[PDB]
This record gives sequence, C-alpha cells and structure tokens, in this order.
Amino acid sequence: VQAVAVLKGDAGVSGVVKFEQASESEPTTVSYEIAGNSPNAERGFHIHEFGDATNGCVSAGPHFNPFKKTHGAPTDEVRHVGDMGNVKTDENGVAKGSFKDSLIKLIGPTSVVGRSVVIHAGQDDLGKGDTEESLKTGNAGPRPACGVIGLTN
Amino acid sequence: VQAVAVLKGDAGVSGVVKFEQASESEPTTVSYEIAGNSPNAERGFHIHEFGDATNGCVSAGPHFNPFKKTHGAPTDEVRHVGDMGNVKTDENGVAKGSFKDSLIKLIGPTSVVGRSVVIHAGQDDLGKGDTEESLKTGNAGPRPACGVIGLTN
Ligand SMILES: [Cu+2]
Ligand SMILES: [Cu+2]
Ligand SMILES: [Zn+2]
Ligand SMILES: [Zn+2]
Repeated sequence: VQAVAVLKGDAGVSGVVKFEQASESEPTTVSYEIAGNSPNAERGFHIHEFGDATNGCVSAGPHFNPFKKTHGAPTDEVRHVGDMGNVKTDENGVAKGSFKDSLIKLIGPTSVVGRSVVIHAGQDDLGKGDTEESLKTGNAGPRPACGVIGLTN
Repeated sequence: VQAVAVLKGDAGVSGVVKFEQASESEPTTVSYEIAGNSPNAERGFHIHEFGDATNGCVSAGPHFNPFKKTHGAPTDEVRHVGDMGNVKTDENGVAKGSFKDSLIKLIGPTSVVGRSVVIHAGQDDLGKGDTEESLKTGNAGPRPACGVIGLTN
C-alpha cells in the first residue's frame, strides 16, 4: 500500500512525504523531502489526527495518539503513534531522508490514511522537557506546512 | 464518521466538501460550497481514485470505480462509485448544496477517505454521450480544483 502527503503553507516551507507498507504488521517506510526550513537545524515532524485543511494547519488537530500515550521520540516505547521526531535540515534548509516505523500504518484501525503530516518550525524536545507541554507536543512550536495523507499507487 | 475535502487550484475555483456517514450501510450526506465557477452552469463533480496531490489535480487519477462499471448519473444503477453528477452554479458562479448517496462511503473497503474530490470546468454528460469517453469521464473536461478527502470530527 502507498500513500503520500504534499506539505504546503504560507511560510516558505513545502515538501512531499511518501509512505509505503506491505502489510499491516510490517514497518511502514516513510520518506520525505522538505524545502524552505531553517538551515542546519532539527524540526519536529509528526502525523496529526485529522486530515482537515479548513483552517491552515491548525485544523489537523493534535498528534495522532489513539493509545493515549505521552509524546516521545520515535524509538521510545511510550510515544504517540504519530511521533516521527525531528528531521535534520542541511545548509540550504532542506530535510531529506527515510526511515521505517512499526507504529505508523497505512492499513488497519490505526491507519494514517486520511490524517495529516505536519512539519514544525521548531525542534521537538522528544518529551524530555521540564513541561506538561513537552509531554503533549514536544514544544515543537508553529506548523509552517502540512498536508493530508492520501492513498496513491 | 465525518470527512472533508478542501478544493484548491490555480483557476479561480475553490471550495469545501463535507461528508458524513453514520454507519457503513447508511447513506453518506455530501454537502458542498464551491466558488469561482462559470455562472448559471452545471459542472461535473466526482470522487477520483487517489488522494495524490503531487501533480495538480492530474494525480488524483480516474473516477473512483472499484466495481468496474461505466460512468453514469448518481441515480443510475450503473455508475462509478465516485459519480456525483453535476453541481449547479448560480449567477455569481457559486455551487452550494447537499445530497445523500448510498455508494459513497467513509467506512469499509470502498471508503473514500484518502481519495480526492474533483470539481470540473465542464458539464458531465452523465454517460449519455455518443462516445467511449462519455462512458469514462462524462466529457466533464478540465479539473480546475481538487482536494484530498481527510478524516475529521
Ligand atoms: Cu506535529
Ligand atoms: Cu471528476
Ligand atoms: Zn507527539
Ligand atoms: Zn464517473
């Protein structure tokens, strides 16, 4: 199964995030290319609950968290299903890469098809901050760009 | 269950299409508001197979047709699941309305969540034209705007 989200916004940030998952129990491969970010930085990257674009990136809602866990790093056992950590940007403000994830799925009751991908303007503290907010959003800040995840082939 | 598609394009056409379905076997209520269309006209309106926005409205692919039927009117037994016929535009180029449909679903194997809604620049001939093309696209023409269908609440 393949899916894709086209990230758009009014802040100079844009990109494309592709997803591929063979079967429900297998890892989903997430690959991305995002331009216009601050250079030489780390930016929060997550799947948000709703694929609602009626109000910029605000209507995407919170991090997708069907299991009601706290915000964490992708490698943490305790994390939101949608937690993809930080993406590193180069000297030109480009973030490009790919990784495998076993919580994110394109098949089943937790499918992210129809939800949203959000790239943040700040660094995700991975739930390790001194705040209640750290455990919610990772203090990743603003949402310069986002896109609804659609099914493709 | 609720879903929504925000229609965007570079042709002056834009809008929002909302979907609501209680349970799989029940009709889905489709409501829409679309601006910037030709005034006093009828414009093709359908759900396309892919929620892929990488190439304008082209990447949405063909009309969603899992049952491999020919293109028809919404009230025809023989139609594509995605066939929503024509939407009427007023003197200001606005199309606004709502209808119930029993083939379009937000639940199950034929769910349209993650697919796309496309509003056309021409009138849909409802598969009643003298062509092979009529049975495919209804000769609805260009796709000035489209949006991926996302899950909301
Ligand atoms: Cu986020
Ligand atoms: Cu169409
Ligand atoms: Zn989170
Ligand atoms: Zn059709």
